[PDB]
Amino acid sequence: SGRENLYFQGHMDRLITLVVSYSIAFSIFALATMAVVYGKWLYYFEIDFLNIPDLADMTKDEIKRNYDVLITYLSPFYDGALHLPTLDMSTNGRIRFVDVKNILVKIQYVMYATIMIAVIGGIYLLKKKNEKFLLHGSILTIIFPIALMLPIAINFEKSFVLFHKLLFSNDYWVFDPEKDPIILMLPEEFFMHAACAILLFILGGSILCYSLYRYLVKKKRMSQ
Ligand SMILES: CCCCCCCC/C=C\CCCCCCCC(=O)OC[C@H](O)CO
Ligand SMILES: CCCCCCCC/C=C\CCCCCCCC(=O)OC[C@H](O)CO
Ligand SMILES: CCCCCCCC/C=C\CCCCCCCC(=O)OC[C@H](O)CO
Ligand SMILES: CCCCCCCC/C=C\CCCCCCCC(=O)OC[C@H](O)CO
Repeated sequence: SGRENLYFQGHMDRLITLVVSYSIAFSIFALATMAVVYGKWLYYFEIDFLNIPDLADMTKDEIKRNYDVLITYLSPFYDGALHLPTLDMSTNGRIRFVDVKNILVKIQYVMYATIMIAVIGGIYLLKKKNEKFLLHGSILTIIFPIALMLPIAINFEKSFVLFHKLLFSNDYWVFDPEKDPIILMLPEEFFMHAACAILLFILGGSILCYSLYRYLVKKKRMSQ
């Protein structure tokens, strides 16, 4: 009965490596996203770099406290509404930031799931002297954030319509600086730089996981 019982098991660890490697890819993507979204140093740098005080007709102290309040609001543990210290906000502006908050709690929710599956299924594979999930995952974390960008290559303007309508509850509403002046201290350059910082953290994440794959496999070879 052994023949038929390892044809099954070999295809099992092959699948488990797949689920674990994809779980590591998303876990690193979500961790990097959370580090940049809730990190303050990048935006604090953009204040002087992009001259946000003159962009928004605000002082630096006002920009930072309004930003600090926004990031506190986007945490999944703050149940209160968004109250900017010195800025007005329209009904559609509050709707937009609840949309932004909702994807973050969605990403974190799935992140906690993938982290557990990656570490639980990962030690099951390490107990079996199998390390390729640290290698398969390593390349998969580089490939995950970019597979989300693939629709851009088919149609640039059109597939940004798809992202916008999957995330946001108001199709047609745009930020009016008179009614939602926080838009003037969130320039487009900050969001692109933030996306680059996410991939930077993702790239660094795959390196350490690849380094772990090679640390494990060299010890495994120096044993046999
Ligand atoms: C040695 C094996 C490691 C096992 C032990 C560590 C396992 C956790 C793994 C990564 C850290 C993830 C921590 C959870 C990140 C919280 C998500 C988050 O930061 O959101 C909260 C808030 O919005 C922002 O301040
Ligand atoms: C997209 C790449 C990921 C970037 C990582 C995020 C880092 C930003 C930090 C906190 C969120 C700030 C609140 C988000 C503000 C959204 C404003 C908006 O809705 O877009 C502008 C609108 O299209 C014009 O009218
Ligand atoms: C290498 C790229 C890595 C991909 C990383 C993508 C992560 C997206 C997931 C959550 C973002 C949550 C915050 C959503 C903020 C979007 C607001 C926005 O994009 O508006 C900017 C606009 O272009 C000017 O105003
Ligand atoms: C079992 C597989 C082990 C694989 C080993 C690779 C682990 C990758 C760890 C970090 C890279 C992601 C970069 C994210 C930078 C730190 C993320 C973080 O934990 O901070 C969250 C933030 O502080 C919330 O407020």
